[PDB]
Amino acid sequence: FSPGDETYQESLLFLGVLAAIGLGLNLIFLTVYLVCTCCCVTWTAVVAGLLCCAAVGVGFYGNSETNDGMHQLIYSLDNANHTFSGMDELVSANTQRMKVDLEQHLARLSEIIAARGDYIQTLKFMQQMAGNVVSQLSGLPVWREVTTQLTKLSHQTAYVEYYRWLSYLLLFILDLVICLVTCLGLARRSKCLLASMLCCGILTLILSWASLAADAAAAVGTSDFCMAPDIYILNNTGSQINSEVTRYYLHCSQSLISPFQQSLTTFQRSLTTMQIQVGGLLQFAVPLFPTAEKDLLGIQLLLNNSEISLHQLTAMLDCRGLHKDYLDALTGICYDGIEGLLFLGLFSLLAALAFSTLTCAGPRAW
Ligand SMILES: *[C@@H]1O[C@H](CO)[C@@H](O[C@@H]2O[C@H](CO)[C@@H](O[C@@H]3O[C@H](CO)[C@@H](O)[C@H](O)[C@@H]3O)[C@H](O)[C@H]2NC(C)=O)[C@H](O)[C@H]1NC(C)=O
Ligand SMILES: *[C@@H]1O[C@H](CO)[C@@H](O[C@@H]2O[C@H](CO)[C@@H](O[C@@H]3O[C@H](CO)[C@@H](O)[C@H](O)[C@@H]3O)[C@H](O)[C@H]2NC(C)=O)[C@H](O)[C@H]1NC(C)=O
Repeated sequence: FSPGDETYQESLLFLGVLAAIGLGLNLIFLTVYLVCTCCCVTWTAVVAGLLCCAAVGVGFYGNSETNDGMHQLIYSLDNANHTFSGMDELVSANTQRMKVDLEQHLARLSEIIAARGDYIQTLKFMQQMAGNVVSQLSGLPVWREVTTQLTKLSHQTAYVEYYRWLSYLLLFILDLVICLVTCLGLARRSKCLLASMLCCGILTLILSWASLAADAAAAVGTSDFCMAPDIYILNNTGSQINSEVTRYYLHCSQSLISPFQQSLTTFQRSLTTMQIQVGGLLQFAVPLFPTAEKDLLGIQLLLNNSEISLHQLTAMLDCRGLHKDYLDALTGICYDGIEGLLFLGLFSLLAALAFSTLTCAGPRAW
């Protein structure tokens, strides 16, 4: 989690040091074997080579699987970023255009109707429920902070996946090079280089066991964290957003509550009233100047655009797409990363066994 001292971190560290103790017992087993063989057949080497080839292959499969999983997680985060960015742009544009509409309505009324000054009550009415609409739309949840934190998480996971991809392909390359130099030493007469590469192989064994440790730690941590993630997302993020909206988004396979149809109804009725009053101004604009009629027709098309924007908005608030993105992210984390990372754990175990067998076949050369 966030702090550096708790049971979860201690549990993961205990698993890691248990794997390190496994590495230690492996190395002391190697030491006792070497001292026993210094105190006073091709089948095993062939089996070791086949096992190490199978290990590196299954590890490459696991790394590709986790690469694909992280890639689709980043894709889902990108879709969520796009959706919230579109929501934010739509709401900001609607507010900005509404303010512009208020100011231009004030201008066109002062230009013409100020001479008569009889529909001042109507003008005050439009002003008052326009302000009511502004207040009601101010109640929508702004999505700037979630976009910022999700972009930060996307950057972090991109960096982490790039680092892991590079490091583990380095590990695959090193394993292949060790296999090739083993074959070359088997064929060509053993030079001192076969005595030099023994320490390199031992260090690579140590690295493989450390990989097993970190792999098991990450696997258990991620599995436990995404077993019931909803509580974690509520705790870490649900501070400036009320719990009901978060629970709606995280769990809306059915229409649980959806406590926002009142807002859509009030905007729809406000806009219908706006259409009615605009039509009233048109039908009072017959004896007036054509400039008033042109402005009114422009306002009518403007209201049409506002209505279609509101329809796009209410399409975007519906939790189908966001819930689909969440479910895709959840499955791509657990059901993909866990399995790939476990396959990588089997990689580490099999590679450790393979190095053990090669060291078993080490001293017998000379
Ligand atoms: C979603 O991910 C994209 C990553 O491609 C990021 O979008 C950000 O949105 C801004 C606009 O608000 C974009 O600005 C773009 O960059 C040029 C740079 O000169 C700018 O002048 C233009 O206005 C152009 O639209 C840009 O794609 C990006 N901003 C950055 C990278 O600083 C962002 O991570 C996410 N979008 C959000 C959070 O709105
Ligand atoms: C903004 O949208 C409104 C409606 O959404 C439109 O203004 C006028 O709307 C009425 C009612 O929909 C239209 O009357 C109907 O026209 C159809 C055309 O096929 C006709 O079949 C019906 O019997 C009825 O008469 C009216 O035509 C329409 N005004 C214009 C100029 O088309 C219009 O889409 C937008 N208002 C503008 C551009 O001023």
